[PDB]
Amino acid sequence: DAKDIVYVRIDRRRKLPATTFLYALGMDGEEILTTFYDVVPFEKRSGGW
DNA sequence: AAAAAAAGAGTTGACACCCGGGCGAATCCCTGCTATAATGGGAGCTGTCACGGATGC
Repeated sequence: DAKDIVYVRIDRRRKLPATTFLYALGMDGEEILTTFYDVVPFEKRSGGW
């Protein structure tokens, strides 16, 4: 989309966000984010950063 | 110089017949009635644009 939003449409139907189709499958919750973006650890407010 | 008849008309009975209207008979169309248990549906694009307009917050 022009707004940088992924839109999925099945059989040229009304456009809806791909997050709905992803949640329809087994992958739910933060599993869709853990598989797309990597996570980096950080300290729990130590000296400085 | 005269004077009556095959056609031309006109009918008068004498069949030949040809669809019409009935009498039949033979046969079509409608309608309903069947009693174990039946319980939500199958394609179709999706390889043209572009314009010109109609809804919505």
